[PDB]
Amino acid sequence: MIPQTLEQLLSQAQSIAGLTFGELADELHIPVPIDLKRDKGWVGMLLERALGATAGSKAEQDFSHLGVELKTLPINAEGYPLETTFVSLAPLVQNSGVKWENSHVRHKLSCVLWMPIEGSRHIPLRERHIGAPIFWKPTAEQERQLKQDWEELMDLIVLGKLDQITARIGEVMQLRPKGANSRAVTKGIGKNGEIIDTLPLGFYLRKEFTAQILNAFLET
DNA sequence: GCATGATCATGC
DNA sequence: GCATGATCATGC
Ligand SMILES: [Ca+2]
Ligand SMILES: [Ca+2]
Repeated sequence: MIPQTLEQLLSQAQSIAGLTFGELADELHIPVPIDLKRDKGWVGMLLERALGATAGSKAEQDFSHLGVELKTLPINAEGYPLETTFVSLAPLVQNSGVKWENSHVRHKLSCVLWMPIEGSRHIPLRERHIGAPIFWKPTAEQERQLKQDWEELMDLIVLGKLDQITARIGEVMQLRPKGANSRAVTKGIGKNGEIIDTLPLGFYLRKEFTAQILNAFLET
C-alpha cells in the first residue's frame, strides 16, 4: 500500500488522475459528504489514503522514507488556484534559534507532490476530478523568494509586532489565522517582550506562487 | 470579484 | 492548544 520508491508513488498518483472523488471514495469505502463546508480537509485525506501516506497528526511528513510532502491544490476550469496553500503553523514564541535553512517551512516545501483537484463550488463534490501529479522542488528563485518572506515575517514575530502582522505582508508567502476560529488563542510576544495571548498564525502560499508552479509544469 | 480574516473536523 | 487536512464568506 505504501510506495517504496518515488517511481511507485508517481505511478500510483498517475493511476488516480482523472478519477472523480466519488469513484475513488467508493473504491476505498470512504463516505462522501454533500459539500466541503464541514469537511474541509476531506479531499486531502482522500488522497492520503489513496497514495498510502501517513494519516493523522504525524509530524510534518507524508512519506518520510521518501522525503516527500503531499498537497492537494484546488483549481478552477482555467487551471488557476482557487485557494491559498497552508504550509505550517508559525511559532510565535521561542522562535529564537531557527535559520531559513533549518525551518519547518523550508523542510515541508523542499519536496512536494502537488495533486491538483477540481475545486469549483458549483461542481457536486462527487463529480470533481483528480488531476495529474506534479512533483516539485523549489527553483533557486522560488527559494530566494520564500526565504525573503520567511525572514521578514519571522522578524516581526520575534520583535512583538504581532499586532502589525497582516496577511498583506509577504510577496509569495504570508501569515493568516490558523485555528478553530477568531477566539482561538496561543502564546506570543507583546509589544514589550512579555508573553501574551494572541491569535494563532500559519504560513500560506499565495495563489500567484502555486500558479507559477502549475505554469512552469505546463511549459514542460 | 476575490484576498483577508474566519472558520470546520479530528486526535490526543 | 497543537498539528494534521484545508475551504469558507464577509469586507472592500
Ligand atoms: Ca499527512
Ligand atoms: Ca501533506
